[PDB]
Amino acid sequence: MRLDLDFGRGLVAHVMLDNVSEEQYQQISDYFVPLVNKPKLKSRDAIGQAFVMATEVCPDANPSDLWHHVLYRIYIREKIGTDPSQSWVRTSGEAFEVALVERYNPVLARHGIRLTALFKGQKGLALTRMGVADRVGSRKVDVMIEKQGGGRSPDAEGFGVVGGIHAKVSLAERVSDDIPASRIMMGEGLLSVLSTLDVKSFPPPHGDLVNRGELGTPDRPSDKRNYIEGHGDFSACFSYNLRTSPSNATTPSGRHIYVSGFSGQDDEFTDYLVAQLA
Amino acid sequence: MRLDLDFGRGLVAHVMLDNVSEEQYQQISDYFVPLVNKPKLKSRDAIGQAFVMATEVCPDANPSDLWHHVLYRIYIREKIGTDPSQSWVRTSGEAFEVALVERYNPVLARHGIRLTALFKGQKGLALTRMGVADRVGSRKVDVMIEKQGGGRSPDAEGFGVVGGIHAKVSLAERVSDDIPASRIMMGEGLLSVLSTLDVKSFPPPHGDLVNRGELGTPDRPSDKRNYIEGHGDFSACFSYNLRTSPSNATTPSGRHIYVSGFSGQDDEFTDYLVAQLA
DNA sequence: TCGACCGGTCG
DNA sequence: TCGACCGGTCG
Repeated sequence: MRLDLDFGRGLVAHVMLDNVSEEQYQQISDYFVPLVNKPKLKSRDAIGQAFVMATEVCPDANPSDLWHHVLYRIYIREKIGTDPSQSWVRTSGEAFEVALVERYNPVLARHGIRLTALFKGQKGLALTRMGVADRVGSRKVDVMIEKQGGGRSPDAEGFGVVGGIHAKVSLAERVSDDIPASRIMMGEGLLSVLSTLDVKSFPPPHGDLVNRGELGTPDRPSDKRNYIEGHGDFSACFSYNLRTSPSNATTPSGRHIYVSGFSGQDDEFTDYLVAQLA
Repeated sequence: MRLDLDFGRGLVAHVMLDNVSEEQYQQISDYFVPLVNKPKLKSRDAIGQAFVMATEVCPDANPSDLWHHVLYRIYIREKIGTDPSQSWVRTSGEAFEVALVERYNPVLARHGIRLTALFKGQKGLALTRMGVADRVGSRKVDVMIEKQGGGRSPDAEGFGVVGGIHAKVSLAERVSDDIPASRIMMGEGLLSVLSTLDVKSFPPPHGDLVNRGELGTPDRPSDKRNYIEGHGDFSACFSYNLRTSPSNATTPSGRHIYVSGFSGQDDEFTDYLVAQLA
């Protein structure tokens, strides 16, 4: 569909939403809008739940576009009683973690693998079990990966730590922060995964609102892409922006950027975890 | 004076702005407002120069409060044709660099010391002369420090690099971005100074707008104070928030947080550079 | 250009 | 809690 946007009159623009019909957009909006200001529903849950829903409604759409052009722009328009943009910052980062855990845990459960979002209070013990407590940048690990009957420092249910996920909606941040603790974890035989929506579009005046992300190409890498393909500073990177350029069949480091949708069951991400941990 | 802050939509809040009169406030406003949208004037220069002006008009006022409760607020109200908050993000960081250089270079010149803000196009050579180019994270340094007849790789006038400043209006967890660069610099025998306005106030409904900063106290440290006093991640820290608690006489790392006003001639910062570089 | 600045939020 | 998320901007 053609999505029409108003940025504060008379600045108006439009952008194409591939594989999203008007009715499908309406469907997603009808689900999401009531949740945005629902009392006692954390917006990380509202957004996370709506993203899982939206990618099921539009399994052929660019998931990053659903996040950026649909959920983001609707949230900004609809959020009440608090600054929409800064609310979005605070709630959407954790929302992505929520969506990851919700989307993947039922598929991973069959394999004894479990993701846990390290919200306030969960991180310290997790980082300790990961062997990177009080290491600079370790706080950038957002989701713990555990496997029953394996891993470091198993809990009472037998789940031990086998990796961590650095979850980032977008990549403007200093990702070099992440590297030392990531390398330490990789050295311990733990998975260190960068999971991202790779969101970035440039708005009017002179931007065309196409959500191309920030990872460049193998032929012309951004510094971020160099971290993965060149330096090998993560075990793998998964981007849910269909416009993200995937790695070549081979990379200098052997580490790859993988690109995928967010709908369905077993995907490149689940099969990656399962194969790594089997 | 009592400041009246327009939070929009008929919402008003108040905060006390010590050692600023209504008349001094108007003087600052009269200088700064016409600069906010002035053609051909970068806002980093508008804000930077207005800060130097404001601290000279109100030398007993809390510099951090002048930045946060006056310049920020006026900028947000007055900026035309572009999102005020995001414009402020993009321009105010560089503005603090501008202000540091403007305020300190006259006094430092008497001792053959010179600051230079590392704006676009300048960083590559500066890092090379520092001996830290192409190291992971080393780009996160803002203002270089040079000494005539000292330092490394002297320029045409004999000024060699002796260190750098990590300049931050506010710390949040963004100061963690500076830690790997800082450790690398100190490892190469360079001065690595954290200079900050230590801005943080909690606006209603989240607090009382008092700009207490994010460094806690020696008895009750924030994680940021631990970076400095515990881990020794910087050569020294200089805060221009009069509410920042200075370090005790001794710290575990031997590194200290110093606190001062901004306007003046010689101060703890210049004394520090002169002593370190003599 | 397009990399990287900051702060209200809310848990 | 007091930590720390993200994106329009602009040089």
